[PDB]
Amino acid sequence: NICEITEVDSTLVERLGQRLLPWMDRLSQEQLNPSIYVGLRLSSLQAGAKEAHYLHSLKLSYQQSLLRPASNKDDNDSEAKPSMGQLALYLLALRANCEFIGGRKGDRLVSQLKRFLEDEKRAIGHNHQGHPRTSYYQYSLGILALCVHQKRVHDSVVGKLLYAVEHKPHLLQDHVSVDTMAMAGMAFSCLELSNLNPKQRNRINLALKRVQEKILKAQTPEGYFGNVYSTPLALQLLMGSLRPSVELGTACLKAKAALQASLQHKTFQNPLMISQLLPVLNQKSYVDLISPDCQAPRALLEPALETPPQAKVPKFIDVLLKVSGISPSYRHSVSVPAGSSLEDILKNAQEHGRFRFRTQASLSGPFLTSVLGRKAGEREFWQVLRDPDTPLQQGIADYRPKDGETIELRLVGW
Ligand code: B12
Ligand SMILES: [Cl-]
Repeated sequence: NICEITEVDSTLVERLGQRLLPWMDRLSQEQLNPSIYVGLRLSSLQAGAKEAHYLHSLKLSYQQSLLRPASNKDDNDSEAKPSMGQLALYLLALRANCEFIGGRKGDRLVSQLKRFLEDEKRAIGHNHQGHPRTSYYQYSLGILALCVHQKRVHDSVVGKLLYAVEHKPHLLQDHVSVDTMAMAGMAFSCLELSNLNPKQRNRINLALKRVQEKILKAQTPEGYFGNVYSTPLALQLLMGSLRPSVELGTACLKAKAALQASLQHKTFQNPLMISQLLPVLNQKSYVDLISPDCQAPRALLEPALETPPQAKVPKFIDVLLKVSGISPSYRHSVSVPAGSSLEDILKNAQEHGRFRFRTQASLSGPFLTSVLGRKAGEREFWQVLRDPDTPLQQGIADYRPKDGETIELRLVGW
């Protein structure tokens, strides 16, 4: 397929996999990541005996956290439960090991996911006013995860996603847009291939064409679909063909070229990003989880085991931190070694000054939730920008500021 990546340098692929490798040893509840496991299984690489151990740890964690103790011992909280979107990714990890969800525990998890989607459908409502409590991204992911296990949702559930894709100047905010379209597209694709909602067949077919149209519309002059980090998900979808056009073929050539050029510059550091990219580089997508091949050999991944000693005096950078959207504005000047993350900078400011911040765990790493005591509310988030007004494309743990940058933390409501 013209949208498939064929010409990748194997040593670049190995380098990407090597970044995932140490995560295979990070087995705590808040570090376990079903997306990383899926990513490796659909790649051309393997982390040996570490993989099965990782999946056993996922099985233990998700099952014990999400299932039972009915009369919960004086708390109603303490454990750090995975979310329902995270449960969907867990269902994808099972498929990646060529398993179907089964037994009583399995049926219980399936019910919890179906209930999540039903609660989301009702939050949307009558089709008009109402957003999901989470996102259309997670809604799409839930449908897809049930679908690859051959579990059906009601026509009305699929209907809310179809409507969201269909109706006018579209619902989707710019940040989520390409990624959500790609994930919606993959759900539709699974539903079409599996014939789970036959009464919606034609509507699903048309929505698939519409998703492709919107993704192409979002191609940047560089050739990314949306941005570099949404390009792997979009290519996961577009490799699934359907409607081959010359416009699509041309778009895909530009996108693969842009993605390849970006890989030459160590662009992908975030494990979750790598996990979405590795399948594309092996001509696979989440839709392949309908009938996975666990018999196909993968190349063994070994660590670097070297680590570069300069024995030097490092270059320093001067950065200005700024906080806006709260009543008294805050600014902080720090000088740090070149290569320090924004997270390091925030920790430095908290240590050597009156800055304070809090994060919560996510599959993408530390998510910024509070700044100077102000926790982000219900439909609010702490947006991270390079001044002026340019939202960053990496989170706090991965963004490495350059000399003389002013970074802004802005409480916004989207
Ligand atoms: C929906 C979404 C959001 C929502 C999430 C809130 C909501 N109502 O759900 C909002 C709008 C708040 C958001 C914010 C941001 N996002 Co966002 N987001 C997504 C999206 C579309 C889906 C995430 C999801 O639900 N995944 C599934 C569930 C099961 O996973 P999860 O880990 O449990 O989900 C949580 C995290 O993803 C977290 N989150 C969302 N975005 C980001 C980004 C980072 C870096 C981290 C650590 C966490 C995080 O919110 C989710 C819980 O609500 C992804 C797309 C993708 N390809 O993954 C982008 C994506 C993860 N976001 C991205 C970015 C860059 C950001 C921001 C840094 C943008 C900015 N400059 O402020 C901020 C985060 C800043 C912060 N406060 O730490 C990038 C990350 C790229 C990279 N190199 O890692 C992605 C890949 C999109 C893209 N193509 O650029 N995001
Ligand atoms: Cl990254």
